[PDB]
Amino acid sequence: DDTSSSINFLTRVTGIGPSAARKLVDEGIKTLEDLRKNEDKLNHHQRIGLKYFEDFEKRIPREEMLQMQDIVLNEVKKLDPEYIATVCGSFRRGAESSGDMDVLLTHPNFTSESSKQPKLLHRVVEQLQKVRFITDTLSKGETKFMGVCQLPSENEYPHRRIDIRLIPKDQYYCGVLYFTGSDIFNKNMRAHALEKGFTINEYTIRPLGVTGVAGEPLPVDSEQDIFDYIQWRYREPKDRSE
Repeated sequence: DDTSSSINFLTRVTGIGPSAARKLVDEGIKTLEDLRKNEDKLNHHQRIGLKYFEDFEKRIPREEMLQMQDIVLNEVKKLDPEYIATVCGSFRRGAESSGDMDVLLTHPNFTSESSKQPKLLHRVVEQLQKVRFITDTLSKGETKFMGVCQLPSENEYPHRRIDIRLIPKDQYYCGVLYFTGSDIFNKNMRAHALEKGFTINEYTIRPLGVTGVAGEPLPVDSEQDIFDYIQWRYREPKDRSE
């Protein structure tokens, strides 16, 4: 229906999922003039999404990502040069434009054994907000932050989505690799490993055993190591299309 048409639209709102879009249509909330008017029935996230509906439909150009990643790397370095920050996504692969920013972050103090340190992530969010790069928050957990940022003007940029994830240092590389993609690439490399007697997921790489259902993480200090384990020439992110 021209109304099903409505759920389609809604769901284009960050924060607004289906079940969630369904109901607002029962409340008779379809256009977003509807929504604007009715902030009271939306959560913080949905509201933020609504707030930058437009801006969020815009794609990010490399030049912008470049600058964005520098603010981010620069600032985290100031807090503690021992922090490792990596901007992933197609961007890392050379992409000419992007849809949002995905920052993977880590620290040697934080390992999968530790597993418990929000301040580690909060400290940086805070610093980014203080710099005024991060302008809003959608949601913010102990290990993941979803928000909005904006390059500063001097005279305007649209608001963009940014995500910061804090991963244990011991799973960081698998993670970066993983979030680096592409999808196919990932698929192709998992396939191979397997052929090599290993199973790789976004956090680990473990040797298989007989019967299959086997494991025990091998240490990884770099992306290179994963490729060594299955003995593949290392592929620079740029050669990661498939």
